[PDB]
Amino acid sequence: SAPVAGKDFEVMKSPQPVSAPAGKVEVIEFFWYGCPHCYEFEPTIEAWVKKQGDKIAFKRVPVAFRDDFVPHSKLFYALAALGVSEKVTPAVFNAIHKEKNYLLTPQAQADFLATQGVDKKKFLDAYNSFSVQGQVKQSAELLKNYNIDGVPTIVVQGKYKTGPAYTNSLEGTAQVLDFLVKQVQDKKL
Repeated sequence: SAPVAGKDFEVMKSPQPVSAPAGKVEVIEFFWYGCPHCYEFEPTIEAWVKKQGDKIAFKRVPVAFRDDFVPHSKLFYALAALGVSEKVTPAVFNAIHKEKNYLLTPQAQADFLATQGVDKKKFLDAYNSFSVQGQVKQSAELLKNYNIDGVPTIVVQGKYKTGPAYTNSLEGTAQVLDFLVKQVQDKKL
């Protein structure tokens, strides 16, 4: 059955500006390294994004629901600043969820990433950079702008939100996302 508006996805009363160009559908994944659903969803969203390719503009935004997890948002943007996000991120998820290493401090992050081939000094310089600080503050602003209260949350074209909170299953989130993107492409949404 086709997804329904209000149950399987939410039409934001205040849509946000989309960064994707014309011809591409913007897809934003609000996630948290420590959220088990986000870890469980990673392979699904990765494959789906790669399959879509030039049809979408995918980005992730880290979420720090409490102050304790701001270091995870700094980690996200620090890995991006170093250009090693795609490579070491699976090890980051594994460290948090399977090795009981929650990577909650810059030092623990640096040590672990050192075991993954990342120079401690370069990573810490990125972690404490003003640019990463600004990106983290911006990610909090976006959490507010999109009215995100849970993760993982998928936002399509800055207007339609979905996720396991709406679909009760990660597969359901994927199916709704694919539907939403295709609806936007056909100009039906």
